[PDB]
Amino acid sequence: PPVHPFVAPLSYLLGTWRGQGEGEYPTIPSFRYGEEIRFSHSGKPVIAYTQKTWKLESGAPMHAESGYFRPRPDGSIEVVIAQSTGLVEVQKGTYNVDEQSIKLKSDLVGNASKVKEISREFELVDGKLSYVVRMSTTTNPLQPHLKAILDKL
Amino acid sequence: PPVHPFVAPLSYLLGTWRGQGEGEYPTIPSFRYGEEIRFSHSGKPVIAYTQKTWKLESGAPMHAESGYFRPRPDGSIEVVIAQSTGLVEVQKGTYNVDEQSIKLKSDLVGNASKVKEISREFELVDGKLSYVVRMSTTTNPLQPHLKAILDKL
Repeated sequence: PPVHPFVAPLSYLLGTWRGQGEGEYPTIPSFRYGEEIRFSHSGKPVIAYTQKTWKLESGAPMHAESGYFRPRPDGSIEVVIAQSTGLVEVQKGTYNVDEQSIKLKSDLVGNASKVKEISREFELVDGKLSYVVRMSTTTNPLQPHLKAILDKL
Repeated sequence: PPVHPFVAPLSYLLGTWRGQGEGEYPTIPSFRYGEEIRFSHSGKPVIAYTQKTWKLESGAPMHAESGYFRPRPDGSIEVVIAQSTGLVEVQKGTYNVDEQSIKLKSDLVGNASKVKEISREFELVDGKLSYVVRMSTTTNPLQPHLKAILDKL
């Protein structure tokens, strides 16, 4: 099916991406991971998102998540994500065409023991997909948690 | 990877399923749809769930959803789902081995304009996967909304 007019401004996402990232937070020791993401569509004003991570040396599976990106022509966007760990997120924010960036903050984080808010920011940088994920808890204010850079396959 | 011991009691789900269903509710006219579901795993205590629906005559895409099933040896289970329409659900309940059934009710429905609670019940019937989805709103109590039967491919 053809790309929906609401999806067209984000068409640069469509395809499969692979790279690596790093995680850290006050309570845990820092770690590295591999990551793969696929963005796809079926002609609706929605982009399907699927993701997995693994251990670098062995390729041993770690986590996975999936969901849907819903952009609108005013530059607003909502994103819904379910994670393999048992969490859900409702993310809202904006995308910027000239910068090829997407900036999101959580309206809701569901079924979490400690996590309060999550922010997710994407940017296309020299054709590579970069992101930063920040997270808060009741006692730790919103701060860096994950960052990764992926090449388009 | 081998099937995790927490996933083994639900191994009957693993694979791809295709069939059809019917939807209805006080406010909307009744309708029919085709449906496909895949359940898969990566050796963790988690089953990945992906689903799509279409119009029967043409195969024209309608909706999609995805998420994760997390069963535990005491017979409890939690399920997280993100939908293409922009909703999320946290589902909790129980599974029964002798009946090959799973019964879930929502802890949370996120980003919904009208929906308050959702229940989802699965049963394997002569090797076919059946479900019923019930839904409530502020003014409509929990009641039938979707039902489908799918054959294992």
